[PDB]
Amino acid sequence: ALQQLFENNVRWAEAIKQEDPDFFAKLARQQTPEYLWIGCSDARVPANEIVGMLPGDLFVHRNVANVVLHTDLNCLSVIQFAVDVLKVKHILVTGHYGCGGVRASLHNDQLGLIDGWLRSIRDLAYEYREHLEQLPTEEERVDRLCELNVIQQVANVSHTSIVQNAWHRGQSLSVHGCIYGIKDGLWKNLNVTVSGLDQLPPQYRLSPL
Ligand SMILES: [Zn+2]
Repeated sequence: ALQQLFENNVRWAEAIKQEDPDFFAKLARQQTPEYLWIGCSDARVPANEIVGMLPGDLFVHRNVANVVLHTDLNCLSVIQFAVDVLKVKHILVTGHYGCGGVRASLHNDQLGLIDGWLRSIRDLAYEYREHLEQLPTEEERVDRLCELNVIQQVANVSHTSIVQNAWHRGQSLSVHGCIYGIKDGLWKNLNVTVSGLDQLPPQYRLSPL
């Protein structure tokens, strides 16, 4: 039944209105998050809770294994809305350890549609086959690939014309790579932050319009 969810909602809404009766009314007027979160759909990685944000703070995209593709208008439209319309200052690319999407990309079972979605991670596993091979346990290979994935996705976001054109017009915008431990609740910085055009390889730089 959906009863408990409806009941949780009515209790939550009422609790907030008791502490601040204008809470939702004020929020509903203007959307002004400083952050966009790009993360995995995994139920164990809820964005707001992990970084203690409130409704209104965090624009969110979640997909399988937090993949960013330059032909995917789903993720790209979230980025473009965030960057062009909301003018978020930060894009938080957050992958996590023990990601099943990353895991699936390391094995050879077919999962259907998802197989094509995860292609780019599978590409990552192949380019780093040497590195990954020198790690003993599958858990280690998976977790390293989770990190490699995040670092790659940070690159992918920063290479978009969406993000470059924000920089061209002097908009302040940083793309961060973080990784969440589902084993310990800790959200960790991979320290791969990109905040300007000068940090991009020449081959990915696009001229202003
Ligand atoms: Zn995941």
